[PDB]
Amino acid sequence: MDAPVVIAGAGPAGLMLAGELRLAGIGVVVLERLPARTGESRGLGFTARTMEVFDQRGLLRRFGEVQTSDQGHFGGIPVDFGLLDGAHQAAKTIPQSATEAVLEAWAGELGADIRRGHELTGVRDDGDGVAVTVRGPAGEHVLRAGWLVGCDGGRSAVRKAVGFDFPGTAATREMFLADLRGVELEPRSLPGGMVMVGPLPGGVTRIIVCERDAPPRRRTGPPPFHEVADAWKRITGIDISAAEPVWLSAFGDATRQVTEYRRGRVLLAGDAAHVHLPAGGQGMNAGIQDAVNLGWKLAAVVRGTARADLLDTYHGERHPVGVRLLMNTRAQGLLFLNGAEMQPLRDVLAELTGYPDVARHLAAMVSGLEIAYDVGGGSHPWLGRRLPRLELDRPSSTAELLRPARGLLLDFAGNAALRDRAAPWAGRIDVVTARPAAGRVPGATTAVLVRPDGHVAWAAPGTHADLPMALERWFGPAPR
Amino acid sequence: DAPVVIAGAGPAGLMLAGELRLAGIGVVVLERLPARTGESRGLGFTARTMEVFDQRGLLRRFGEVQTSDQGHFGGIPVDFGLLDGAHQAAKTIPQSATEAVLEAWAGELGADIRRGHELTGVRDDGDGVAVTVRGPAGEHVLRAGWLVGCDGGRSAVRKAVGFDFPGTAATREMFLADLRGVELEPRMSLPGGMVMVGPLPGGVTRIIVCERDAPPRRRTGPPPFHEVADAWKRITGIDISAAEPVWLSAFGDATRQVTEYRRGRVLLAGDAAHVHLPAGGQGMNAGIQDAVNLGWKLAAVVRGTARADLLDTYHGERHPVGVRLLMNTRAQGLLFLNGAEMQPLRDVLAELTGYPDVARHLAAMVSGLEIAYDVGGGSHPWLGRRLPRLELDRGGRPSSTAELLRPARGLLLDFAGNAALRDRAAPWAGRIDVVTARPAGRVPGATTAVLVRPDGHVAWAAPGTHADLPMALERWFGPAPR
Ligand SMILES: Cc1cc2nc3c(=O)[nH]c(=O)nc-3n(C[C@H](O)[C@H](O)[C@H](O)COP(=O)(O)OP(=O)(O)OC[C@H]3O[C@@H](n4cnc5c(N)ncnc54)[C@H](O)[C@@H]3O)c2cc1C
Ligand SMILES: Cc1cc2nc3c(=O)[nH]c(=O)nc-3n(C[C@H](O)[C@H](O)[C@H](O)COP(=O)(O)OP(=O)(O)OC[C@H]3O[C@@H](n4cnc5c(N)ncnc54)[C@H](O)[C@@H]3O)c2cc1C
Repeated sequence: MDAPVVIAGAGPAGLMLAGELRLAGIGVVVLERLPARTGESRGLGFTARTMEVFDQRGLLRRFGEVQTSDQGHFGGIPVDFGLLDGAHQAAKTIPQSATEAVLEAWAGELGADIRRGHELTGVRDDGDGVAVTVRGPAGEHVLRAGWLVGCDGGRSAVRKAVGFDFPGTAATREMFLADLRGVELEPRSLPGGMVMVGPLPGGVTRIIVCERDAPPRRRTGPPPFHEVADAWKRITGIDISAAEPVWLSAFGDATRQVTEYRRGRVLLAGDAAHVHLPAGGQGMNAGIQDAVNLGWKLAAVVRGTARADLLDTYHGERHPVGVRLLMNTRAQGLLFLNGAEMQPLRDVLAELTGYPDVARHLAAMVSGLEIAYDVGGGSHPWLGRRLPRLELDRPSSTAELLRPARGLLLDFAGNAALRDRAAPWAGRIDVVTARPAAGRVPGATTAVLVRPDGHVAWAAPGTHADLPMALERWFGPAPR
Repeated sequence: DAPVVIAGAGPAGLMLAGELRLAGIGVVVLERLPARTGESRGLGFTARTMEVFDQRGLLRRFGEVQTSDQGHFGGIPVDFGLLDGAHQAAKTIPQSATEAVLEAWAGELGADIRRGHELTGVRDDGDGVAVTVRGPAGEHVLRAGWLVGCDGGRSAVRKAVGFDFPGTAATREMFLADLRGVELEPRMSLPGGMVMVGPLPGGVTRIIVCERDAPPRRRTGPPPFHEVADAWKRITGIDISAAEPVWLSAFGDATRQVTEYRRGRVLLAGDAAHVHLPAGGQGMNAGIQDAVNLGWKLAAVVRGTARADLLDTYHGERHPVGVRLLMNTRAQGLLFLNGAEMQPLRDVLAELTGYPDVARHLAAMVSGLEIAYDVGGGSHPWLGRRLPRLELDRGGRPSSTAELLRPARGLLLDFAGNAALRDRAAPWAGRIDVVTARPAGRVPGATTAVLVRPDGHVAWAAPGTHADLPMALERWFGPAPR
């Protein structure tokens, strides 16, 4: 055994997963094909939920001051996100290159074995372990591990070598993205195609080129600038061929998702599990959020404290999130790429987005705060959902207590009787008697059991199963 | 020869002819077809269309009409009951029956309806119109003050005056088949295309075939049934080739609208003015409602009582409505025809329909109750909008605003028995009816009086209208020395 867990890929997903595992004292080897981070800006910022999970690991202070923005929108149609509490899109200026840099520094200091320059070329499941063929700076060797996780992007080697079913719709077009230095472009339903224009920090202009009736090309592959410039000039009639390319990329509208996130001792996360239209503002957030769901569960299984059905909750909870992720990205794409044939439907929708019922509903889709797992029956509003950041009188917060990434039993009523019911699971969770003071708290909530990912598994009152059942379910068997 | 000539005796033509006859305007209607073909086409009509029929006492010519709060937008079910009076009506009554009601009503009102007469040309003589028609005898020329084109989407009148007809061309072809002798279940998202199945009274089944990637075809005749059956089987897997076809037809999704509803002394109404994807449930309702807007205004012009800007309010009011019409049908059409590539958008919208704000909005678009004309400034809720039917205490007799609007003359409703404002409307006596009556209340706020156009829309109301009553009266019912 070279490590309990091997992760292929050091993007946002793999790096977050490595951090989540290391927090739980698990040994993890990360295989990254690239010798360094690309430094691609890609998307700017991340959703409210992603900001919340960073805060749960004390990673927010590492970005400096982030700027919130309730200026959200859906498929080009402007929507107010302030109508739903805390759904504000955030970090609108923080590029993925910076987020990757923060995460890789975080994983490394935690003891992640990040081996850059190593490419996964093969994998077989021994049933009781996984054999991983690797190509590194010396040559081709073989690592073996308890579990393999594929966080190796949309072209995932792991996915193909294990034989995951990857259904969906193929690409119907090609689009261009270009960050440009040296042109004055104004932030804009013309024929020939659609175009988006926006500014970036440091005098950089970001353009999106979606020409009408453009064919989907398999790329290696950064696009040649002149090909992007001619596509642009064909649509807008503005010559930009004398600009300076900061970064160019080509992408398709292909959307696919693995039928199962788990095959034996091999799991998938991020773009490896779900691929979709990159310019939709959800991908990185989905990969980081997949990693936070799986990390503490995979950790418990390795330690042997987990119940036999825990690891399967990764697929159980995250696959529906992925389905809804593809629906969201596909729907927004239609309102974006298609020309005037989609305009009447764009208009009808634009007439509905003023109604606060609609605004809140669309905001919850994008922010990712609508995410609600099935964790059992109960009338409590938090059950299966994220625990919102509460500030506790003890001077700590729920986000701060979740930094070690262990389960929390929060005791608000100072009840000695339920603290004794939790006794067998001592060492697996922390019992914290404190007073909520932030503090959106429903009805007469006296206690709440919080999963390491921040999701509420149980809550008094309003949960069918009682505390010992919820504890056994999410934190494993304990002789009683 | 004729004060007005209408080309076409479908819903738009017949309704307009009736609206003119009510005003005493002599009108000749030209219909190329010797007899009705018997196309059921659509079933039922919208709430607003029901309301305008009630305004002329035409509802009881159908029998009893059945309302339904079960609305739909692009297939997605919507509760129309959340908006008062927006219920779909007559869901069993075919357009052929509605046409038959309107023709008898026109004929009894004195309308000169000439079937077997096809319009072939028109020159606008600056102050008159010369119409060339080929009837039973042969070619002959009619001279008229006004020619209204209600001759359908392939309007000969539109093409002969040179209206601009901008829009989008057809992208596909689709079939309609009224069949007998097949047991077919109504569906509740296939590849190869989509399909609709619905029952029709008389054990007749109605199917819509929309095969994926079918090329648009311009054909004058009906499609052969073997072509509709082979498309159907390609999509569903069910063989219907042994069916008996009542009616077969083929349509495209071309949507165009004339830039101007009026060119000199030639006007357009119905599919002549705006064509779209027939699957939306709006066309006939829009055509009939165009005819109601134009009729009384054109009558005022013929009688020389109209203000010089009244006739242009036909284009002014009905063109934007026609734009909404193309948006509505096209948006809905996308939620029907496109296969699994539209499904994510269908799903999202389906989640929103449950919100009463949304349901009410879509219900207004489809029912026609959203229609609001710019008639002037004011904070009064009814201003420029349709006057809802109000039960009234007429002296000591029960009445209704619908009943009062039957003669198709303007109304000044006095709720508070005020004879001061009853003298402000004195000059326009013989043009409107001043009615002192008491409504239920249903009236918004402290409404004391309301001026109603012959088409049912409120032109002025006290309080909450910037203009004065004499100003509003001059604007809609003509100049009067004072
Ligand atoms: C132009 C653009 C704009 C975007 N904007 C946004 C946005 O605003 N918001 C948002 O949430 N998302 C956005 N995204 C999507 C986001 O960038 C990706 O979804 C995110 O990177 C996915 O994380 P990942 O770790 O799973 O995949 P990856 O980032 O691709 O990480 C995969 C890593 O694994 C490595 N790898 C691949 N194969 C192997 C192998 N065989 N062996 C070893 N290593 C391997 C790769 O080198 C790579 O570094 C955008 C994407 C694009 C292209
Ligand atoms: C399959 C189908 C289903 C539909 N379902 C619905 C529905 O559920 N609800 C709804 O509101 N609408 C529906 N519609 C639309 C509705 O049928 C039309 O919009 C409606 O007929 C428009 O009325 P119109 O008078 O302007 O046109 P038309 O009904 O077509 O009348 C035009 C008349 O002018 C005559 N004409 C043509 N050329 C000449 C000429 N040169 N000289 C003299 N006369 C001429 C024609 O013979 C015809 O009688 C449907 C349409 C189709 C095709």
